[PDB]
Amino acid sequence: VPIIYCNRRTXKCQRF
Repeated sequence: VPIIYCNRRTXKCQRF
């Protein structure tokens, strides 16, 4: 159950 996400509008990989 990892917590690594990447939003599309944010273009990033940190949605903590």
